[PDB]
Amino acid sequence: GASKLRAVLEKLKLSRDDISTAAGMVKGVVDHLLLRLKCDSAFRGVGLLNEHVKISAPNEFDVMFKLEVPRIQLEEYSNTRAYYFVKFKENPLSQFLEGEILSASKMLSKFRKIIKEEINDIKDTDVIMKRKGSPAVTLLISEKISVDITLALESKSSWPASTQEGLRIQNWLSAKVRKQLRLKPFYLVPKHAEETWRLSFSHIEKEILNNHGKSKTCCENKEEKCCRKDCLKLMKYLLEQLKERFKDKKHLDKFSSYHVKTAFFHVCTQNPQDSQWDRKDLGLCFDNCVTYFLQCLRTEKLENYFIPEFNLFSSNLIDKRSKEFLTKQIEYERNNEFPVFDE
Ligand SMILES: Cn1ccc(-c2ccc(Cl)c(CNc3nc4[nH]c(Cc5ccccc5)cc(=O)n4n3)c2)n1
Ligand SMILES: [Zn+2]
Repeated sequence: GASKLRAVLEKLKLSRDDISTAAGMVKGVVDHLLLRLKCDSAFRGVGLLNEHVKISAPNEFDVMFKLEVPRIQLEEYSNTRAYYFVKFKENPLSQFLEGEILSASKMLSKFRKIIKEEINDIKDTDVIMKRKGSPAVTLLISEKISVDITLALESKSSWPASTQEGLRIQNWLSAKVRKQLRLKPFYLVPKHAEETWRLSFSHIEKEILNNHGKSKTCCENKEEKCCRKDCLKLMKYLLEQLKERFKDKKHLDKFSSYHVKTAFFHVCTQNPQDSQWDRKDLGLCFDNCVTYFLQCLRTEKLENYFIPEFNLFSSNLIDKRSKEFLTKQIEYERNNEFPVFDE
């Protein structure tokens, strides 16, 4: 229970601090790519959004480039609630226009082109490009260190209608904090469902996790140490280890860490009191996460945290057979003190 889990977490800490010069190298490579991209006309206002994608793989990094687009006209695609076309009312991005719709594909292509020419331009460190919508471009710094650069439109207008009932943090973080978060911009990233774009709130997880308690002083002193971050880390690591166990099969290909995050923040809404995440109760709180996740698999309901009407576990998205397979795997694990945490 709690002791075994804390040992898993200390192991993860020793793994992650594998000389964190990888962070400095990716910082440099990204600062160079941005330095070149801001020269081109189609990419004048590009920037960093603010970052690890895997806990078991401290060499796999993830970075997002924002590109502000004012006076943007969003058109929902076929009742999806999640995908949109980008339109306009001269234009800097006139190069990517196809009719009135803004082509993700043309945009991504000029992006990749600029980045390929500039990685060849750097004759100091070894950087290789691989092409496979999101992630947009994946790069390899010198060996084993991989960086996934994504491109996003940024809109500083109010969030689209589909998110109205979403971000249900009022009982936990507060109504005040929900309102101030919704005043932050929102993002769009290429993703096929068609030149459809998809809503993106990757900047909100950081905001919530850095200020995560109902008490403003949570995790700021000895008496108020909670285990929320640790439970999220263990849920990410649980899914990652199961996916590694079946990497040669497709059984789990359709589950991702964002299913884990969605379920975790639902449990945070369910369990708003800091008293329900006491550090001492790690084993219990984690069990709370697992059970909830299991319940979502069995009921085939996992609402997206921002667009509640979009079901991430809909039968039209993930197979019932995959959902039962992961159900059985997770249940075995919880019944056996999670041996998968051991490689
Ligand atoms: C990566 N993928 C692949 C498909 C989608 C996707 C599918 C449907 C919708 Cl409706 C959306 C809407 N957009 C969206 N949903 C999330 N969920 C979190 C996870 C999270 C939850 C709660 C608090 C913080 C973070 C991260 C994130 O960045 N987003 N972005 C995104 N996403
Ligand atoms: Zn805390």
